[PDB]
Amino acid sequence: SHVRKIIVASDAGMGSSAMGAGVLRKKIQDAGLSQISVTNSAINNLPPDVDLVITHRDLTERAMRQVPQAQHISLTNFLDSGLYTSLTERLVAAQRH
Repeated sequence: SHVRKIIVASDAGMGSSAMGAGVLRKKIQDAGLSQISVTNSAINNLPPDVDLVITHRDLTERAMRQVPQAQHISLTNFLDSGLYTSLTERLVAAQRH
């Protein structure tokens, strides 16, 4: 049971989800974590095997519901680089640990 799956979800999963996914994905690849996979999809579609779910706070309630047993991270803004940076550092820390 290793956390390696990160998926971003949204209302339609065809807008903000695309950018969130790309940035996170790039950082993960840069960190040499080829073992971690990144994809995006609509909220209505989230595999129960997902370990990490990243969505906008306005829809985090929904994702939690589908899988309240999963780990959810809430965002505030689409380009909130500060939050993205913090989250990335954290995941890296959790990866080693």
